[PDB]
Order: sequence, then C-alpha cells, then structure tokens
Amino acid sequence: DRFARSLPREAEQDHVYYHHAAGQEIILRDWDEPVTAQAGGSTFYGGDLDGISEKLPYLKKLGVTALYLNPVFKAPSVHKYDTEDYRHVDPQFGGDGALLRLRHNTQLVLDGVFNHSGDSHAWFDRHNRGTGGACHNPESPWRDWYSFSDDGTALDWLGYASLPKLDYQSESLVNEIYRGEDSIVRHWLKAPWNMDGWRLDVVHMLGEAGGARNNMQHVAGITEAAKETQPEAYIVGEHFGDARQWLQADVEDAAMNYRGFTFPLWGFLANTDISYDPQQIDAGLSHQQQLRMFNQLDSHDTARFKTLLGRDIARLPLAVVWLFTWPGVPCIYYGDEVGLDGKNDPFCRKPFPWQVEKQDTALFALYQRMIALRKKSQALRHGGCQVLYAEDNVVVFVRVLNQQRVLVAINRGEACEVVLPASPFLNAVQWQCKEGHGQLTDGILALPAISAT
Repeated sequence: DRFARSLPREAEQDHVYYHHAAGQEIILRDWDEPVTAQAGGSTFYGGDLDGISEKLPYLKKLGVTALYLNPVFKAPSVHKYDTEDYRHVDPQFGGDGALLRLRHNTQLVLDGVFNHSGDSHAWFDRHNRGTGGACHNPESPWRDWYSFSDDGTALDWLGYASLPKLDYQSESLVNEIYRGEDSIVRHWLKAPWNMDGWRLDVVHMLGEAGGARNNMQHVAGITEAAKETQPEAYIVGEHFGDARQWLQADVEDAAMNYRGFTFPLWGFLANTDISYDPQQIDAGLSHQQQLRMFNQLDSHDTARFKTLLGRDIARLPLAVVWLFTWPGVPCIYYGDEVGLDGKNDPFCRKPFPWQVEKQDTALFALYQRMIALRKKSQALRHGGCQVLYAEDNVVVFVRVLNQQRVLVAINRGEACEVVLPASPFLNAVQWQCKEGHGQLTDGILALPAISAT
C-alpha cells in the first residue's frame, strides 16, 4: 500500500464501502500525511499497479531485478491477510491483464495469503458477498474447508475470527491453492506471466496445530510442484523460528530471515531487537540456500531502524552495507536506503516518498553502488565466508572461494580507531591495488580510509 499510486479508480474513496462494520467509514491521508487514517476509519495510500512498470526505472533501472512482495488478492483491508476472491488479482491493484504484461514488463517476485482465510471470503462469506453461506449452511462446495463448530470463535489464526483456519489436507484444499490447474500460483505459473516464485505466510501453524507432518508434505508436495512447471520456481515458508522445516533441500530451497540478519545485528547497528528491546553486543542451512535465503529490514509485525538508530544518520548506511556482503537472496525493506521511519504497526507501514531520496542525501551513491558492487562482485554473492577482526568499534570478515575477493572492514565508533585489516591468510599478492580510492595489500593488512562510522 505504501509503494505507489497508479489509479484513482482503484483508489477507493473514503466511505466507499466498509469491512466488518465497523467497518466504520474509510479515511484516506495525503502523501507525507500520517500512517494510520483518522477515527471513523483508516487507511489506504500508495501501492497501485501501472506505476511500478514506470517505477522500475526507480526500482529496476538499474538496481533491482525481481520484487519480494506481500499477498496480492482480495481483502478489503490495506493488508489483505483474509482472501476473498482468489484467482484474479485484487481490484485495488487492478487485475491481471494490465498486470499480465507487467511480470513480463518486469522481465519480478510475490507472496501467498492462503494460510489465513477470509471470513468475508467469496464462498463462506459471513457478511455474505459470496453466494455460498457455510456460516449458515452445511451443504455447499465450500463448507468443509473448515470442520464443524462453525460458530462464534475458536482456534484459527492465533485465534482470529476474521481470519478463519482451514481444514487443510489431501486430497482436499490446495486444489485452488498450489497443486492444481485451478490453483492460482499454478494458475499463474505460465505464459504470458509465468511466476518467478511465491511465498508462505506463518504456515508454521498450518495444518491442524502446526509443526506436524501436515505443515510440510503440504509443502514437500509443492516442491515437486515447484519442480513441475519451472525449474526457476523458488520458495519460502514463514516461521519466525529457526529454519529446519524451513529447508532440507527436501523441505525448501529458501526461507525468510529475522534470525538471519534482521534480529541478530541491530544490537550492533540499530542496537537492539526488531521488537525494539535493546541489545548490547561487542566482539545450519545447506550450501545452496545460504546465498538463497531472504534478506530485508523491517516489517508489519515489528518496529523500524531509525527508532533504533542512535537518531544517527551514520548508523544505517553502515547497517545497509551489511546487507550487501551478506548472502541469501535479499529482499530489502524499502526506505532501506533513504532514511525513513515507521512507528509501530500499522504506523510502521509508511508511504514511499520522493524528496529525501537525492544522493546529496548520501544514501544515494551508497546503497546504489553498494548493491551495484554486489553485482560487479559475486564475492558478496556465492563466496565462502570468513570472519576477521574482533574489535570494539571494528569488525572484519571475508567471503572466500576460488575466483575473486572482497573482505569487508567497518568502523563502529563516533570517531575512528585505525584498524589494519590484513589479507595475508588471504594468500594473494601484496603491495597490490584493490579497487577503491584506494589501497595496497602492502604490510598484509589494509591501510585505507573511511569516515568515523
């Protein structure tokens, strides 16, 4: 929603309908206006469809190639965890034909909302948009996607009534989910549109109290599913937890990473938890996925970096770099490089602006070249990984394999501490130039310069 405003027709007016009245009457807010819309409603700002085609000159020219993106179908809400209509792209976006060009224009990424379901979904449909009414009737093609008790509240999405929990098994649902021809992912895995990938949303619960086989053959089944249509098929599966049902190669080929980067190193850079619970810190998953696992900044389950930042401009262009030498397949948190804020959900969620993105704003021509370097350089892509200097107000380490090099020196401190990052155990010629401005391997330790922090 925070991304870009393509259409004023798919932009619904305020009071245009409601959701779960109240389901109070819609409230909008101008760009550069506050994050959660005024009493008697919210919300509803950026992210429409036609503009990214002409924002890949911002995204993709020359930076990004494919876009990690949230769930993409019907829910009235700004977020849409609760799917209503499945196959067609959600109206607010638009549809899938000014879209259909767009993944081939994009020639992209996506995310699945399928875990939770709609209450006001187009089949079971309390508030009765669908024609079906399982909320009333036990005789419909869409009823036993839940089992029994079919009343006020029970076990669903950590107990949410609006997001019901489905009766997921074989051969039953996921016929319009992943597996089948009807399935939308597989209803979108082909020409002309064919799907680079897709994403799972806290399915760690899936299936009948989650973390049983149910959770994962549901998944293992999808692996061959991956491997059915496209070898490019690339997958994730949301669990906050350490990855394992996250991958086995058998289980996955990728997954999401709080634990990866986003929860570990802020203590170091944004000083603390993603939750924003302070951290003091001075100085598992198979080869392929390592340079394959997803890697980004903040989210709509947690706080944002500036809140963490020592209110310090320095802190983030620093931190951002850490995401470059980094492995996995990063899918950065927009405003990742620009310096923006995002209070606490749904404040965290915050409009994508224009103005501070200037490159006088030293962001630009940092995060710009810094990706670009990791696209000049595969040493920050498929390399081996060493870790180097243990210093308060320093950190060093490398990526090591058999064709190139990059080590990476950093200075923590408000003021420098001269470091000397040696690359003899490196075992590559000394006195030699290492592109930058600029260094000799001489002394088998790097003597160059970069500002306090």
